[PDB]
Amino acid sequence: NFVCPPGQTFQTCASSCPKTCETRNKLVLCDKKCNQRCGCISGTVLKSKDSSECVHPSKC
Repeated sequence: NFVCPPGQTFQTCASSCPKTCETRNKLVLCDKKCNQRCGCISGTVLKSKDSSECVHPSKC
């Protein structure tokens, strides 16, 4: 099995280079690689450098 934390969803293509309020540029965890793990909602960003809940750029 494989489950995220709150604010993040499973994605087939999502590198271990997570997006946060710092980035906000990608509408996926990251894009330089396709890792089949979890990753923020498509529109959010992992609050901080390594939080556990993804917020939108509009909130950030």
